[PDB]
Amino acid sequence: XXNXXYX
Ligand SMILES: *[C@@H]1O[C@H](CO)[C@@H](O)[C@H](O)[C@H]1O[C@H]1C[C@](C)(N)[C@H](O)[C@H](C)O1
Ligand SMILES: [Zn+2]
Repeated sequence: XXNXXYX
């Protein structure tokens, strides 16, 4: 990944 969140 590499992006973040949270969903
Ligand atoms: C998510 O990123 C922030 C910014 O670098 C960190 O401070 C944080 O500790 C990090 O969360 C960890 C723990 C978690 C939420 N269980 C996940 O594994 C994420 C990817 O990494
Ligand atoms: Zn991931």
